[PDB]
Amino acid sequence: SALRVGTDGIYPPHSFHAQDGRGELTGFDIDLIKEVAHRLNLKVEFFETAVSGLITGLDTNRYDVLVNVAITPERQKKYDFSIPYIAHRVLLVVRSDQQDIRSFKDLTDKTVAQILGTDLSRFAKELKSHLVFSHNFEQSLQLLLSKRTDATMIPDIPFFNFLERRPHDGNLFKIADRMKDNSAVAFMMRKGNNKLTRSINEILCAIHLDGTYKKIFDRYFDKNIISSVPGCSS
Amino acid sequence: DQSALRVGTDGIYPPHSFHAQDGRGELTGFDIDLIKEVAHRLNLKVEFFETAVSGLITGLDTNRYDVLVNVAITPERQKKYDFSIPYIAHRVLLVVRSDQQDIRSFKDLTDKTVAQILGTDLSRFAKELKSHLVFSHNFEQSLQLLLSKRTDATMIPDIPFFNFLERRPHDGNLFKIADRMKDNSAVAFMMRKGNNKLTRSINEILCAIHLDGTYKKIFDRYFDKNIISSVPGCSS
Ligand SMILES: C[N@+]12CC[C@H](CC1)[C@H](OC(=O)C(O)(c1ccccc1)c1ccccc1)C2
Ligand SMILES: C[N@+]12CC[C@H](CC1)[C@H](OC(=O)C(O)(c1ccccc1)c1ccccc1)C2
Repeated sequence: SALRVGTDGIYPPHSFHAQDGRGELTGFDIDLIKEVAHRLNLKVEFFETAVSGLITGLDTNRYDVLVNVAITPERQKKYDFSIPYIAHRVLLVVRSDQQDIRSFKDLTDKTVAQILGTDLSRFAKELKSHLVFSHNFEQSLQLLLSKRTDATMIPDIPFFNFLERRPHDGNLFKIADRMKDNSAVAFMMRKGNNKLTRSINEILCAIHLDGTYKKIFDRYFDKNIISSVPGCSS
Repeated sequence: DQSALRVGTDGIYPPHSFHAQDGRGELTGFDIDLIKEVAHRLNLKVEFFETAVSGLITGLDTNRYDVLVNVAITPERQKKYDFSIPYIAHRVLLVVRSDQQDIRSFKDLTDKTVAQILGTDLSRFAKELKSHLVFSHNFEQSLQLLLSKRTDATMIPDIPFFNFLERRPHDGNLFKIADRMKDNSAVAFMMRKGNNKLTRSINEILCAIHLDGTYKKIFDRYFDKNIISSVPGCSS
């Protein structure tokens, strides 16, 4: 019957509410999982939760799938993932006037804005940055803009979304560094949920093959900036 | 390396899987080096079984081995087998002789003679296009059938075709690419359905191999990163 999906509806263009937060859930990952669910003959139900609680919610069995999850070996050990459906690259973003920060290594004893309970937040911790925890990507950039923090590490997808939405507020940023590799992103389910995993994968390959994915992708991304994943065949 | 990972392969397909010293030595290739690598990190030793392409799936089905390499992900295969996270991607090309005029797309292959390997999806696609098939033993023979005018076309992934130009460059000018699939294709290891633990393990190890530079090393050993596409990395 239902596909229970955990998400946080304040992260454009992944997952957000239409009409400036007033309307239904929308976004790339939302449109895709809605699509997956329709083909599997399921009604989708979304549960809204802060990012810091999303994995906790999946562990607690409040829902069955998470969207927009970076594949890591730690997570691979402990959860099931679909085939990757997108890829992002991590950027170090500073204000355009910033001088002292040129690499990830320079973040030590700088104030950095990150989201509580994320890998980037943990990376910031290991670097011995001074963390300021923001509720989302919009607030990270806003903290940076108003000089409350000196840097943020942010995937390319939300950062470019921000420049698209607020362009004349965009040239106030510079990219100081980027990870050498881009990162596979997939749906995450609990381990030992193999049937649902195979099903999503089946359907994702169908969505590659019939042009639906290109439509959902073009709806949200500039294929000149945002990387995708290899297709499926027949 | 005191318990075995049984791998089915055909060792006449450079640069995926082939024998060193012009076919006379140990099994080698991108897919071979990667699965060997996977197996060492899993504390297994690898055992390879060589089989003609037409028989590989049957061997996995009858339990003579546990994994096939270089397998394109298809929804039919997804329905019936387990796959790892994609570790490479190829693109299908239509290759013709450089002088060829009448072939501009896949659709033009109807009633053309085409060279393909028996028991491949491209062979079945050739069938459906109402082409006249000449069955070759491998990619080298497909290109050779084309070269000597026994066939008019072959459909070949980019990876072996470019390997061929690397090995025999002075023969490069005899071929042209008439068309390519609009999408590239994910390629993975294929296991039998039901062994989820081995699947997760390979995936774990592949992501580790992304992260420590080993994948870059194996890839650069075999491919031109300006021609051949790869898959996104992992994070941590
Ligand atoms: C590097 N890292 C590590 C943890 C996480 C995945 C990748 C994080 O990114 C995120 O903020 C989420 O992907 C997210 C983003 C928008 C909407 C919903 C969720 C997320 C966070 C924690 C758990 C799952 C997803 C940055
Ligand atoms: C695009 N496509 C579709 C059908 C098939 C899988 C991928 C074919 O490629 C192959 O010849 C094999 O991948 C192969 C190649 C070299 C060494 C070992 C195996 C293969 C053939 C049959 C069954 C599994 C793999 C081309």
